[PDB]
Amino acid sequence: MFQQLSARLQEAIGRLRGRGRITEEDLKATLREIRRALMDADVNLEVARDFVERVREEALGKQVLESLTPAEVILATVYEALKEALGGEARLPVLKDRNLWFLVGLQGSGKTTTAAKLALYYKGKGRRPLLVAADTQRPAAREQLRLLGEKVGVPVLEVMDGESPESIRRRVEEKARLEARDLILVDTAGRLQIDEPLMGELARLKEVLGPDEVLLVLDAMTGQEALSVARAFDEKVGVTGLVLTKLDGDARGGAALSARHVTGKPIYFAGVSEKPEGLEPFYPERLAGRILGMGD
Ligand SMILES: [Cl-]
Ligand SMILES: [Cl-]
Ligand SMILES: [Mn+2]
Repeated sequence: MFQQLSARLQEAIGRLRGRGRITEEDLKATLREIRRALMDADVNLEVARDFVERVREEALGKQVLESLTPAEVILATVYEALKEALGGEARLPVLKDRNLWFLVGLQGSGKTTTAAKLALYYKGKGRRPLLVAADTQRPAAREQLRLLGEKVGVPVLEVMDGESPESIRRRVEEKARLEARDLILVDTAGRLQIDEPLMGELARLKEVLGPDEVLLVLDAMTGQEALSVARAFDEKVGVTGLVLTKLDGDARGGAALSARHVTGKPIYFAGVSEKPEGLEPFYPERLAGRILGMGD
């Protein structure tokens, strides 16, 4: 993702090289070019205007009009604004002695494989995770998680067809006690579309299990729809953080750049490949650098 935006931002910066000091009108032209690059990447007008305004303020504060290398000043201020847009500092869910987290999202989001990859990540960090396959309607969805848990070496409790939330809670508590589990990852039902009956189920399960995090998994390649999905889950269930999958796919890029501003939720993890280790903690500064051609 973000190949076109990357090329357009780098080109806007590059057009400032080899010209000496620039004028106020030159600076305004570059700012318009940056806003256009963002909007072509499907960033909305409000988000893009705010971004450019931050670039303008910071560049003026760094003396851009007096610099012999204004391209470098713009590079630095775009880098900071991108790093800010994407979340600022890297963030992860808080671990306490015991933890129960939901994963929520649509079928095509990579939610179930994300649950397994998260479990593997945390097992490698010394946690003792339990996966819970919580689709009370679809046995195949539960079996998919069983098999992935087997592959990553993490136990899986599967709910029963039509099992009540209270029964799920009892069985999860029992297994977690017998197996000394300290991180419970509940993979909730995935559907192709949002559904009143489904949202009512997720909200009820949340009341009964009391998760401390609700992680919404979104396929980043779905564009502005991902922010609409995020709004629906946050309104009907309540979300604490995001996981963006398929960030390596061919797509424009603005969900990720538009998420802090629009949703107020941190992006915790990024899916950057299909390998079992392809899910990594999200680092806003490293994505910002890579968009601008810096680093790896
Ligand atoms: Cl479906
Ligand atoms: Cl999605
Ligand atoms: Mn209720």
